[PDB]
Formats: sequence, C-alpha cells, structure tokens
Amino acid sequence: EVETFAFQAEIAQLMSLIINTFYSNKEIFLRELISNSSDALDKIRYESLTDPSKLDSGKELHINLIPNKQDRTLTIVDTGIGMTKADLINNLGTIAKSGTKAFMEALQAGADISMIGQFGVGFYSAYLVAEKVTVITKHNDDEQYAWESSAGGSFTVRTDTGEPMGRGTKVILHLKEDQTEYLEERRIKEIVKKHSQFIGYPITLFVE
Ligand SMILES: COc1ccc(OC)c(Cc2nc3nc(F)nc(N)c3[nH]2)c1
Repeated sequence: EVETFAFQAEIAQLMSLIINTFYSNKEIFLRELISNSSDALDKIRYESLTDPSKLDSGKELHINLIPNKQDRTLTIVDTGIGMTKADLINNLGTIAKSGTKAFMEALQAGADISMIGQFGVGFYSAYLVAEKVTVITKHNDDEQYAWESSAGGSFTVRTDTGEPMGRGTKVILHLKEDQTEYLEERRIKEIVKKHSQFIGYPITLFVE
C-alpha cells in the first residue's frame, strides 16, 4: 500500500521556485546529490567505529553514477547510512523547513540557486533536471522504502518490493525531456571533475 503525504508548505514553495525560475546552470544538481551521499557515507563510517556490526549489511563505502537512456534516468547510488521511514515522512521535512526559509530569503540580497546546499536543502535541486524523483533507501534499523515525488505538493512512501539493496540510498532522476545531456558519459565526467573532484569515496561512472 502507498501512503501519500503533503510537503510542508515552505518545501512545496521551494520546489515550485526551483521548477519555475529561469536558471541555466542546472548542472549543480549532481554535486548536491553526491555531497548528500558523501555525508551519508561519513555517517555510517563514523557509526561503525564503535559498532563494526553496522557494516554487516555491506563493507564497501562508495558512490555509483548510472545513466540509462532507455529509461531516461540518472541514478545516484550510495552505500551510506540510509534513511528510516521516520526520516522520509517527518524528519527531513522538519529540518528542511528552516533551510528552505533561509534559502528563499538569501535569494533576495541576490544569492542564486547554486547556493542551495549551504542551506542543507540541496536535494531539491534534483528538480532542475528531473520531472520525477524516486528514492530507494535502506537503513540498518528499518525496512527498504521507496519515496517518490513529481512535486505538485505531494510525495508518496511505500515499502519497496524491488531488489534488496543491503544498505544505502539510490536517487533515481527521471529526467525532463530537454535534460538528456546528463545521460551522456562525457557530460557527467565533466561535471564530476568540476564540482565533486575531492569526494573521499570512490565515484564510479557507469557507461551504457
Ligand atoms: C527523499 O529524500 C530526501 C529528501 C530531502 C533531503 O534533504 C532535505 C534529502 C537529503 C539526503 N538525505 C540523505 N540521507 C541519506 F542516508 N543518504 C542520502 N543520500 C541522503 N540525501 C533526501
């Protein structure tokens, strides 16, 4: 069964700003999500220092970038800490409320969209290039979940019956029709080199 939830009003507002504002420098979505992955990998790494059993669900700490032209998706995969149901439905939204407001304020004073990550809400930059985002995630303390949103003010959560992922998070970007450049190998490489060059975890760009 699929539960449908309303975004907090501020988040829905931010999402619509991201979708509606004319802003050509869309490529920053990728460093935002890679950075989110890196924080999540840092978290499970730190936690395992005092409980090595936390790595029973997978020892490898890394990031995969997987384009698929047939499906028109770009997937960012990590083996970080993963998200619980509570994170998905409640906690992320609660923390995002302040960041969103600060960001929206900054945006006059003349900040720009590329600065979204300094407000801890970089995830929503996915909406610069994706019409729909699906997030598959698994935390040690919980079951595997599928979060999904095409914006418009709501998101869904369901327990995921797909392939089990061990531990971590996959963000599946269903790209907008005019955003398929982000499926191209050389465009992805270029972006990773420019914005994510010093991430402390292996980043593997899959080819097709
Ligand atoms: C639905 O997913 C999100 C919604 C809002 C949001 O930041 C407001 C984030 C940001 C984020 N949180 C994450 N937690 C883990 F363990 N791994 C990741 N790769 C994560 N990315 C995710």
